[PDB]
Amino acid sequence: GQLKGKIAVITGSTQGLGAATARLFAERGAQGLVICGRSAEKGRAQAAGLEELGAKAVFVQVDLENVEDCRRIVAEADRAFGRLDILVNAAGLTDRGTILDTSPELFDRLFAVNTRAPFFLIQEAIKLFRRDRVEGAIVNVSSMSSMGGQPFIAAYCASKGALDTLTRNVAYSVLRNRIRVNSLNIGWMAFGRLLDPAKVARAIAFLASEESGLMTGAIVNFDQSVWGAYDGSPHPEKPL
Repeated sequence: GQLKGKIAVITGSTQGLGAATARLFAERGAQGLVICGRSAEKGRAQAAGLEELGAKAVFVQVDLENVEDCRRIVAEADRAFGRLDILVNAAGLTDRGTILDTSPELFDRLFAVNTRAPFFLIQEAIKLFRRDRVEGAIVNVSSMSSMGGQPFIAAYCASKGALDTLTRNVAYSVLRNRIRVNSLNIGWMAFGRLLDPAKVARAIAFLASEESGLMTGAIVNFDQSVWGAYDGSPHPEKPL
């Protein structure tokens, strides 16, 4: 019942968190889902799975580094369903590198998928929300690393900090539109365990649904850790 009648785009949805999210959305009555990713086969398999749960599903084969592919995703929601209600930016790359050895190519892929793709998916979703007078809801999946984070993922952490800033900027800009933009800042996914995507999906659904009311611009930490809290202040064992 919770997402009855709703049309959603969810990225990173051929597997992992995006697929878990799409499955939950269908289980909760989503009318139409646009899913996307690189693998045609996994995409086709997920779409048929979503249909058996009750959602019309469209799969879009994409490379999120390509801004035109980003635009096509949202175009496909309009093509198939004529409207959009929800965008969930759940795709992400987690390529590693330190400040010393990260290549420009690696830096650029991280920003392209983790920051630029959300930017242009958000751009397109808000154009549909405005056209059809929809109180849209956007959920960005960011990271616990977004404040500063770990030396082995320098560029990755920066790409997520950019996303948090963007979440707040966009939320502010569309306040009077009643378009809501919130972030869920997650730990590492599958005591201490890797996070369960099915439970993460539940938090996303909250933020994507009427249950979170007017909430917008929130940065919601989701992890068994707490920014600025510790037993002793963290520091490296060795010089870099």
